[PDB]
Amino acid sequence: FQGGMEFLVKSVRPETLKTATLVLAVGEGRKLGASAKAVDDATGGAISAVLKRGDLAGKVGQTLLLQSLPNLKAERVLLVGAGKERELGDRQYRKLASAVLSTLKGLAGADAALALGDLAVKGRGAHAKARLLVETLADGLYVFDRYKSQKAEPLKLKKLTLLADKADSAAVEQGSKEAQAIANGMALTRDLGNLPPNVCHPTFLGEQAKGLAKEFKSLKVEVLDEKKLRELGMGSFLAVAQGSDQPPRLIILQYNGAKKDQAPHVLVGKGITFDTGGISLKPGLGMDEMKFDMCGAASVFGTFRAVLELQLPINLVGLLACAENMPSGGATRPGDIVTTMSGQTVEILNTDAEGRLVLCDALTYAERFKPQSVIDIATLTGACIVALGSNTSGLMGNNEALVRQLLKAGEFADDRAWQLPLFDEYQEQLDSPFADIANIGGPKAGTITAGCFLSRFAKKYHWAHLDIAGTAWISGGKDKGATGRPVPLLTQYLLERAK
Amino acid sequence: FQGGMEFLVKSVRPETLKTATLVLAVGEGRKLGASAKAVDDATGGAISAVLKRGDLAGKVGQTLLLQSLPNLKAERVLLVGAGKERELGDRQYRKLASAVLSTLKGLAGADAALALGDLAVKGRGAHAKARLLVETLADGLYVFDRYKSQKAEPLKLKKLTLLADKADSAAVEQGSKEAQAIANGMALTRDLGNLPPNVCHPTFLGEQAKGLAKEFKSLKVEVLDEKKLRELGMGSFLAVAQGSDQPPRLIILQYNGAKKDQAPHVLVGKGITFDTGGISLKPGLGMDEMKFDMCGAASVFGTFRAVLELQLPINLVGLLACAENMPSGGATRPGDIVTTMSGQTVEILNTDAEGRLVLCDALTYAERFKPQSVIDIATLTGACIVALGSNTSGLMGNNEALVRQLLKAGEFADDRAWQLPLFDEYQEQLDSPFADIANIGGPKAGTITAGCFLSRFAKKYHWAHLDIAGTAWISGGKDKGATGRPVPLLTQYLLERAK
Amino acid sequence: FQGGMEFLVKSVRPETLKTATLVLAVGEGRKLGASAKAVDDATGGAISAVLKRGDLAGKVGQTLLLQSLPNLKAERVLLVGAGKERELGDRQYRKLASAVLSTLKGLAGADAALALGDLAVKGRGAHAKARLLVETLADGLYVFDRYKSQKAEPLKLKKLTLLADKADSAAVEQGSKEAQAIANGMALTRDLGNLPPNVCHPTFLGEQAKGLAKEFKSLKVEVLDEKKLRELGMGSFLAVAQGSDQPPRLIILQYNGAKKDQAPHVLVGKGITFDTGGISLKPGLGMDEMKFDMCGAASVFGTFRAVLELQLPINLVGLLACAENMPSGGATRPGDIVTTMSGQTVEILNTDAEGRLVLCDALTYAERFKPQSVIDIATLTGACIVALGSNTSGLMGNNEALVRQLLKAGEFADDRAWQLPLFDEYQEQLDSPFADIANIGGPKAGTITAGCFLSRFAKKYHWAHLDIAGTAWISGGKDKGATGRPVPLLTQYLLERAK
Ligand SMILES: CC(C)C[C@H](NC(=O)[C@@H](O)[C@H](N)Cc1ccccc1)C(=O)O
Ligand SMILES: CC(C)C[C@H](NC(=O)[C@@H](O)[C@H](N)Cc1ccccc1)C(=O)O
Ligand SMILES: CC(C)C[C@H](NC(=O)[C@@H](O)[C@H](N)Cc1ccccc1)C(=O)O
Ligand SMILES: [Mn+2]
Ligand SMILES: [Mn+2]
Ligand SMILES: [Mn+2]
Ligand SMILES: [Mn+2]
Ligand SMILES: [Mn+2]
Ligand SMILES: [Mn+2]
Repeated sequence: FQGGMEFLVKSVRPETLKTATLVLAVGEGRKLGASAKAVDDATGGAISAVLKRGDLAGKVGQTLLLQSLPNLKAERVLLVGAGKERELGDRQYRKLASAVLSTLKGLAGADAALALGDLAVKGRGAHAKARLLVETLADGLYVFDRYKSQKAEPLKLKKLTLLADKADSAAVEQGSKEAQAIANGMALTRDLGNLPPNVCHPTFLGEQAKGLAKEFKSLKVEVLDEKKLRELGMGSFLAVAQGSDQPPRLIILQYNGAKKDQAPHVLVGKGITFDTGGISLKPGLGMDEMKFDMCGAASVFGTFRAVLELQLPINLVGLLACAENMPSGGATRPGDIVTTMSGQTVEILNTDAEGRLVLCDALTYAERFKPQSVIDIATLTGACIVALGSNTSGLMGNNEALVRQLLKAGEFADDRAWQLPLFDEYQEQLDSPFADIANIGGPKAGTITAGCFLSRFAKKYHWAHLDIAGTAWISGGKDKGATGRPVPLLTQYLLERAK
Repeated sequence: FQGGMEFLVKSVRPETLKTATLVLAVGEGRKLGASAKAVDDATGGAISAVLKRGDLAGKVGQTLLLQSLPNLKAERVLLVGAGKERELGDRQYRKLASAVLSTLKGLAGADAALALGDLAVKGRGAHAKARLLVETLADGLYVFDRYKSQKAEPLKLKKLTLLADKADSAAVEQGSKEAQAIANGMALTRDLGNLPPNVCHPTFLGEQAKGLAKEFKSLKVEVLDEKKLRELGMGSFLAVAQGSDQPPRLIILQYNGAKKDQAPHVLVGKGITFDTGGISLKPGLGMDEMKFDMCGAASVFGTFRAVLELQLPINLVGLLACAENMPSGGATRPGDIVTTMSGQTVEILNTDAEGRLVLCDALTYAERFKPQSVIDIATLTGACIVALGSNTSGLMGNNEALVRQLLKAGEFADDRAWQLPLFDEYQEQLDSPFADIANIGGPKAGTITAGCFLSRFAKKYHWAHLDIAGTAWISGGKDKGATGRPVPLLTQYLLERAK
Repeated sequence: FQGGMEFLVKSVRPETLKTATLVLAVGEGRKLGASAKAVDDATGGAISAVLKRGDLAGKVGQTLLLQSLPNLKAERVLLVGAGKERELGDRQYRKLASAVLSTLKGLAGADAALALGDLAVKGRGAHAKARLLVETLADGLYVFDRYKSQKAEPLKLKKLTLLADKADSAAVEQGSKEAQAIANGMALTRDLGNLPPNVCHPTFLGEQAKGLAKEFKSLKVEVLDEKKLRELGMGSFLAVAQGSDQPPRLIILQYNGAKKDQAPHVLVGKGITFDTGGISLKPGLGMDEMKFDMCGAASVFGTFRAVLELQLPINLVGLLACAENMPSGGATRPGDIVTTMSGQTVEILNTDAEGRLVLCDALTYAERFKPQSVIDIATLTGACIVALGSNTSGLMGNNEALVRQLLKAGEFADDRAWQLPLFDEYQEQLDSPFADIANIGGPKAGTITAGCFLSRFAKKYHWAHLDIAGTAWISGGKDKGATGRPVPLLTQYLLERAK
């Protein structure tokens, strides 16, 4: 998705700014903040006169669109309700921004100017509000129509101006710049997740990574095929892949924005391009949504895309463990025992617990980078949706400082996670009479035991695990599709590590 | 269960103490701590001579039983392995204690003396180790054989002596005293949970509370019947009860150990004496375990029993909301709408979400006590077992300080909980087109939305919610039955509030 | 729901009419019909000037709201898109009307004037368009908030004026009058369906019928209790009811608008106020929607309400067979054999096929009225949703002319049905080795065999059967609730019979 929206920050007077649409906030009770009052005064009270008619109650997201008003250079004035509180929460601020965007998308105006600086958002200053506002606007422009014969009508809206006080403009510009890069990374993530699995297979993802290296000269890419995986001894990764006609790929992304002495941060992504379950076959209902089972790997693409645009001074490694999980006459069977890269043997009791089998070999591979943090991202357990639903990612890890850094990043990004414990008592659920580890722990604590399985391959470094099974996509309705989460959390984490 | 084990703390020399069995720890490699070395020296090296034969590797919990040794007044010497580490974890310490207890139960000795003061446990001093050791021993003596025609053979073991240094003896005695009271409360809790539902119905629990008031003059009890519930307007509590022939009971326990000016702590317990699911009937498999669905209420009994024995200087209120959930020609139907005590209307979409319907009316009732904390305890969601398994209780609440106090208490007691978030975004899952609240939130985030439902009745005070669906009992095997959790967490919380 | 919207038909010029909001249609390409052109000319081209800006593409249902325009007496002008075709279909016309209504509901205007006479709708003249438009508007005003503590904000909109040419005004007024009565009947139907089953039980429906007789002196009501049903020998009706604490009711409505020599039309409605399935218990998931299992009976209420308002010259009888289907220690069992009123014995193989057991006794009862048509209406089979979905009712009968009359009525009302065959070959699926009829026919042709069962009680008159299991309510989402169908079909059928 080409994006291309221009976001500008300006400190000019709203009431003399030439624009197709000037956007103003209105509180409940027809109450007017400083910017809206100044525009109203410029029109001679035309805005307060309309509001007195009572059509706009001022609840968050309600709108009233006015045409040409006296003495303004704005062709239209859009009023958006901001509720009755002095301070909006994050959800309300996003809802207001989305309501503005939805109106602007349907207009023929080529630009709009947002005079929303008077809004207050709990716990967020100028930079933090700009981060949320611009990310919501930019990501709200995302369109996936690759396989529609009838394409979307192109938007007339090509430019958005954020009006800010001179004292705040530098922070608003910084927030906008960071949010745009995050949303650009989100768009790549969403594209890859949304692509169907007959197109987006492991080989395709390897070519996508080579494409990203053509676009960004600071990125180096290596794509390893099944011969190299066998050379490296990644027996559990290969066990997942062997049932499919599609070969697996381990994609290595490397970006060196800091000095050679700075240890890298490693992102490990689950790239299961389609998960049938294998011989442990899934039910048919909703199985199409397993095209999103590579969204962990896609979020590594997207985080790299944001970091490469921002040119952050950090050293970053991405490992995308990509395979397709299929039934066949040569597929892995329940009860197979394999030897992982690490040398630990694994009894594969259920071939639908396959993401942890490609991830564990990638976690062993990650040791060579002498990393200062390793984060894996995976659409890993249905149990995580039972535990935390569709709006909060599960988070687990072996280092409290890293876990806290990721939680803090998710809070700032409003792309939240929540820690679940890896108490040693859970580990015995993975005991196998036949191997070093079983790949399932039974019906109890499923998100945790999956994290426990992964932890056995991450003991040599500081590691965390994001289970995005609930947050990586929307299952149904008009908005079915990949979300791009957790690119905002991950990019925020890296922004903080880059300071 | 009458208990009756005598726990004594003494500071005498182990090698001259008259006892049926002297218990000593042995490390891996036949290594001997200070107490064991002193006993060995007293026997002229008889213990190190035996250990040299190699039968006891010294792994945690392994045992070797010796008879009469030279120059000792101990009739027997029990060696128990303590592993290879300088410091045991909590799990290892419990395992060692249980191994000792299992051996002693099978001997004809009338007492045993534990010379285990040399063991180190990570993060635990004398008092904290005594708390864990004595609770494990005392609770390990629990027996439920009420309906067995062949009763357990009575134990010969009637006395346990803990040997401690003079400088540690006061802390060991304090820990022992507190642990015994906790285990006594646990025994009452376990008895009530284990009793079958044709015996332990709401009326029976009301009589149990009157029995507890006869035993403890500091306790006052009121038992409210269905006429009083209707007078109070508890429409959702009554909706759960109406399908059953057994009438409901709201049991009120009050203990005033502090001055009248000290606001009380309120414990609210789910007392569903059997949960068939109602019209939303449960499957038959394992449904017998729903006799444990009153374990939340039973843990309020048990916590009171511990507090009453210890005479803690706190003001404590217990509210046990007791009903039986049955199908019948007059039972509540899916789609019924009722008015709670609070005035909020609830659409009962699923009659198997019944615990929250008796709890919410009890939470409204709790307002009259002007409490400084309100904790409800409930075997509330199967989703909590998916999220946190059988060993960690789910914890939710509306006050961060209270939540942290409960987590800290569970850590100290080794009866741990884990917080799940009540983010406002989850609340919309309870939206009903027909009432103020629906009683279910769907397949996503089931433990959280149950907590969200309860939170709507707890806004007037500091409140937390413990979902013990996984921790309140053991489902199968030789040890099937109620655990008594979370009496240790709750009593520890109150001990800390009483300082 | 009190309704109360005033619908007026006027033939005045739109451009001089005083109104809070004047509504005009705009075609794709900014094309203007006669009324819209006349208003535009009155403003000096202000409307075409705005449209030239391009914000309103003119797709069906899109809107653009203007404030005060030059030389108009309308405070606001609402433009609504009408698409690119010369003629709208029924669905498009409804969508346009709903879009207008949704906008008007959010404005503070006390009235609105619709200048939509220039719209063409395929196959519909002035009267038929008014029927669809006014029914959509009036039914779109329905609100059910009985058990919400926070009530809906009252609408400012209290009056809608339909502008029509003088030559069309009589037909528009007639269509409006009929549509308002249909929507008023729909509102009663929807209220009863939406009421929860602990409130809306058979006794309650009997009192509702007495209430309707207080409002309409032309209506006579008799309510028969279980003693009378037993006297009449309705063994299958009583078999359904016996498991519940709620007694059954047979409600008889009689309206004599024609001469005594005119044979009556009889409407028979399934009034199962809640369907648990009985001993053949339903699964828990979605079972709350069985509060809509009395929507057949509710549609008889609603059709009577429309006929009574219109004072149609017909003789009409309503039979509401009302019971609650519950499990209990006295409930009917699978394998029970009962004797129906007709004397035919029925083997009740499945207690969840209960609607046909109350209907068949009511169909025998209907014989006494010497009817010229008998129509039963029932939320009868899940198979009907498999066959015809949620938008088309299933229709079956023993008389081709009656079936065709009902199909024609559903087409005119845009509340369509579709015939399924009652070929004699299907009848053998109801053979029982033990009784005259089994109450189920197995997994094949479930909607048809239910109709076949009913047909065995309707041989003495011209009879049809509407299976509204899919059309009587909306299952989920924001708009969950009763629809009021098939009141429009039934009232249209009676309007045609009254000519
Ligand atoms: C076999 C089980 C122990 C593990 C299993 N996990 C998987 O199948 C993963 O590979 C799935 N990719 C997890 C998943 C399933 C449905 C929706 C979102 C995410 C699961 O059922 O969660
Ligand atoms: C209907 C659902 C929203 C809620 C439902 N909860 C219940 O049935 C509770 O009343 C049960 N007492 C919860 C439970 C079930 C099995 C094992 C332990 C605990 C559940 O399935 O968890
Ligand atoms: C037992 C079967 C032969 C008949 C059975 N019918 C019923 O249960 C009716 O009483 C139901 N009221 C039919 C129904 C079910 C679900 C949604 C809408 C309507 C059915 O399953 O359709
Ligand atoms: Mn899988
Ligand atoms: Mn998977
Ligand atoms: Mn239940
Ligand atoms: Mn329960
Ligand atoms: Mn049924
Ligand atoms: Mn039914």
